[PDB]
Amino acid sequence: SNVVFALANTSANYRPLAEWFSQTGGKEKLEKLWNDASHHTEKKITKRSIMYWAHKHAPQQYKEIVEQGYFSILAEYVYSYNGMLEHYMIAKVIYAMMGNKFVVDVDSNGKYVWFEFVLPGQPMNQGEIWKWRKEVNPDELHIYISENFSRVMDRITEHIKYHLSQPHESNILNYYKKLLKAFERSKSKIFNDSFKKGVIRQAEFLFRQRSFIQTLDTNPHLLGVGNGVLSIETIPAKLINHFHEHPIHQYTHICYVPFNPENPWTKLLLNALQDIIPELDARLWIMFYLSTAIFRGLKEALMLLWLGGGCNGK
Amino acid sequence: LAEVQALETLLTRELSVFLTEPGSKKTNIINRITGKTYALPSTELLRLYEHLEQCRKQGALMYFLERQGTYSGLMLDYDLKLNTNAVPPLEPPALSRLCHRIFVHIKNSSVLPEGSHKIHFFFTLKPEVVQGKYGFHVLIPGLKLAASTKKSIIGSLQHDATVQKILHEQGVTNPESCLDPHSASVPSLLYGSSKLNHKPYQLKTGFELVFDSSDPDYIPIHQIKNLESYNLVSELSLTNEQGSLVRPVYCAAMLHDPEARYLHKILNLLPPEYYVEYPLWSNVVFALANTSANYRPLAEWFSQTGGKEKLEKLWNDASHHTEKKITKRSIMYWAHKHAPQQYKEIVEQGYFSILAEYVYSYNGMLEHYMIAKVIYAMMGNKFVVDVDSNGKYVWFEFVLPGQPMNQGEIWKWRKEVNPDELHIYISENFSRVMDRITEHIKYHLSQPHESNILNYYKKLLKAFERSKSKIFNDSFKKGVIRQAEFLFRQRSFIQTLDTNPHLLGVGNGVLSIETIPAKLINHFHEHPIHQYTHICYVPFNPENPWTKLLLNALQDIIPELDARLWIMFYLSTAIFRGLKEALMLLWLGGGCNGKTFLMRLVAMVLGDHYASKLNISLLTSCPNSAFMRLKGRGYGYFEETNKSEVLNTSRLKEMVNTATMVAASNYNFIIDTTDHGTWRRLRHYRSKVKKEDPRFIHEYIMDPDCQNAFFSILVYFWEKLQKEYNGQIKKVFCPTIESETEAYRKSQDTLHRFITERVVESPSAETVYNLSEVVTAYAEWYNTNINVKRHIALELSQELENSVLEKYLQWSPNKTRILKGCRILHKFETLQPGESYIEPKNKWWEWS
Repeated sequence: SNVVFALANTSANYRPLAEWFSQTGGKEKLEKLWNDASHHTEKKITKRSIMYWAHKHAPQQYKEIVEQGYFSILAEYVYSYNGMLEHYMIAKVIYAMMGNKFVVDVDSNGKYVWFEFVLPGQPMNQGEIWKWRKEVNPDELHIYISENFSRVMDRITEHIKYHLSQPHESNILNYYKKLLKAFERSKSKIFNDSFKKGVIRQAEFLFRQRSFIQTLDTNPHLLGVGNGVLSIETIPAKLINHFHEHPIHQYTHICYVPFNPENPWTKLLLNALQDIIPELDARLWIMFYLSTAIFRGLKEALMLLWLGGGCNGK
Repeated sequence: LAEVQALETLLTRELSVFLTEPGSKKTNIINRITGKTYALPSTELLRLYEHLEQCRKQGALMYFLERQGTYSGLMLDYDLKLNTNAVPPLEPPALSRLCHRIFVHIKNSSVLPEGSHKIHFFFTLKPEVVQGKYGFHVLIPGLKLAASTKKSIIGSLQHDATVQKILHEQGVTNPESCLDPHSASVPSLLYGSSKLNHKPYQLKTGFELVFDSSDPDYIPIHQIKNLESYNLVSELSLTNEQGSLVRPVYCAAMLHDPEARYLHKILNLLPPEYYVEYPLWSNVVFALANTSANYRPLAEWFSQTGGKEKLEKLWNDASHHTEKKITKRSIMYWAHKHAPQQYKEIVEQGYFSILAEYVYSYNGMLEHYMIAKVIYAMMGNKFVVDVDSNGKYVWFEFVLPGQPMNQGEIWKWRKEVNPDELHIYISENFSRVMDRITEHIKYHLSQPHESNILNYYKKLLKAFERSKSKIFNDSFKKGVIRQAEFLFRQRSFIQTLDTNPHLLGVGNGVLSIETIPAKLINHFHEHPIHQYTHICYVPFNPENPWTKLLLNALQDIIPELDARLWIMFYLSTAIFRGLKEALMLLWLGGGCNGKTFLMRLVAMVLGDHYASKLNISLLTSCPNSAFMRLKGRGYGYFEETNKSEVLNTSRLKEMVNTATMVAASNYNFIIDTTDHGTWRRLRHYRSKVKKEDPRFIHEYIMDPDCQNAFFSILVYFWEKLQKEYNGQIKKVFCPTIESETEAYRKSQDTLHRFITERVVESPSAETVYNLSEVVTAYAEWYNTNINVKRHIALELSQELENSVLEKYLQWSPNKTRILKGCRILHKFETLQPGESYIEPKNKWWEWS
């Protein structure tokens, strides 16, 4: 089901559905046909789910096809227009490059704020590990335009130099020579500050989400913990420790939940918070109400008063 | 152009003195472009011909006709249907034989003079075949013939077997019926002239025929060799007698003014399938009423199943124009659905034509305004701008289903700080038109042209390829957006945004309650609205489980007399945004009743355009924020349970006089003291019950389907109100509300108590009750009934005048406020004779 709501944004999704799920076994999708054309739903996961479902199960072929598509987009953009490259096509290749790492949205004052997804191999603050962080300027994107885009620029240059040393007539040789000269002139522009600022302000229209600010932490069943994302939708804790489409921003640096242990510290806490108060039939409603503080809203409307004791566990 | 300027000066300064009246017989020259008719003497005809000839040699647009009158040269108009779309060869031998046959008929008319005479034949040809349709004119301008003789010669020529053969061998499929039998009488185009659309027929070949009466079998026909040496407008003219080549031989006796711009509407106006119009005849004409010359498009549009001037209605005898209705953007919506492919073809052709004219005007350099002009031609029907409050040019974008939503702004304009979709469209889809222009230029490169033409096209191609990558520049695109901020102006979009009260925004689209039933506009529209509700999602008006349980748990849980429906009717018209009744509901009663369900549900199903949380300090504490929160809204409420018995004035005179105010407070009478004048516009109701039903106040209020069903039944009750009793003032009387109202009214609301109780309406009784007598009676009743306090007679008289007794108060010529048709009750006094005090078996939601 997850793949078909992920590519339900495709207008003709039935053809990829029959292409991928009629696969050993399969047996014509076991004769379900999307469970006889199941009804769509609300804003579920997107193509970033299939984007993420590679890169750790078959990373080599996935990396090869993404590099080939990268080179294909850049080759189309340097072949339609002779040698010069400018802001929007660099922005387009950048959006193809990290469409699953950066978003941008307008929040209050008409300005565009960038949100960056973080990875373990990145300088975080304490606990933003799989959550969107707010950047006043996308510093990582500027760095990636300056350094990592130069690899694809050198790939384009190597392809041009390979096409130059081929046996055809001198007119195509002269066309490739002037194409190489103009592309070499336009190659150093990706290191320019004004060019990179233009590329960023052009990609602000490409990384746009427009459902990000107003749906940021409206989901009450999600917690930003130091290990990542804690989901309490299921009966056990989920502890999302990978890429996800849950668009939360705020976090907690100390939660770090490794499920429920039975080590010395949790046993000490269990012996400390109770067994000092004489409770009747294991009376535990007090800390039971001290739970459900991980729920955001839309709950019961009780209030607890604990004005009792001088030097207690108050 | 110089020669056009010269012709303009000749016509206006000099030949104006020869202007003829419409239908004048003296007319010899007609300028169908200026609509002017002239009788030019031979001297001034020649001067005209010199100017027209100079204009012809420079390819200038001319539409001059000469009138043949009763005695002039012969013209033959051939309208050919061809085998193919190839220009027929029409080489000299075929045309030579045509001349001979034409001459045989002239000779057979018996009108030729004796002796030796030259007559010249000229063949002018339609420049191209269009759908197998082709044409030529045969001009014999020098051979001066009677109109009757021309008609006779034309009659004979139609039946000529040799002519039919020649035409057949040229590929003509209508050789029997291609010669216009009115060739003798029609006004004849001057050489170089033609319907501005038609490219002027071109002179291919001319022939000199010599006839000699003494030697009738010798009829030499030879091509004329030095045609270019002569003034061809002059020589080819049927009415000219002062040609150099053509010497007379005397025989015996409008375009709907497109101005190269308005062709777009007539191209997109023919292949709509709106040929039958029961309401659409007014619709299209009010759509294109923005054009002052709309009569010609109206006449062109009507002429397509018959109608006969719509049974001689003639726009209902020239119907005038009114306030601004739907606009030009509707006709592209009236296209693109009946026939989308031809609409897309002509629209892309228009885009390519605009960009090609801008490229060819300024060779390769594309600047901001040309890009903005093509962009405005691209989505003039999707983006608007305005200068709303601070001088900023805010943008509004129309949305379509194939688009990233917000949640439910699906057919309404959304405010955009930057036109992100326009920024995408400038680089992505406009590059397709860039490739179209480059492929057109490269197609023109692969043509057998001369060297300088190829050099000009090569430098144009290199300049355009240099300028093609500029559409991806962020600075250039920012300048293009800033330039298009002037083309995309609307001048009234912000001012008229939510002004329409008969129209609302819903999750499905736009709900129109202008008509008796709900419309639910779920397509393109010209209504300029921005505010929306994200949880209405109007599901028409069904009978499913959710609406059934809503109707079951909504009514028949509160008591009513004869199924009183006033509470839902006043809870209806909250979807009305202005100009409603000035009432104010008092639902102060109950603590565990359906108030927190029903009133908060009316609040919740509706959205930002009205959801009012005015608190007690905003209604009782001593236009900053009083009804600024009610500005442009249609629902207000004051849900309060914090006790705080407070004042019952300083606001409600202007708070009710777009409101539908509902006041919810504690069961006890919190707000109590008000006088008359703003007294009848307050209705009180108390919930009798509080099954308690605690489940419905928590979880099904937030259920989207329950809110959809509740909006559906609110629309149902609005429709019922405008069907049965249009207006809350003349609503069918219900004794519960009025009594509960009077209950509060009597309950310390006002002196009402004495006003109608101690004071009795005894018409017959002619007892005189002075104002001071009423004041003393009020003092005695208050002292013996409620409490002891000193009284001031003046203010009591002022309060008594403003009370309900203004009906019994008369400003007679005696000029007094005494009573004449009422009676009073003293202590232990009762009513006297002649004195008066002052369920369907089916469901409840059906018609009553």
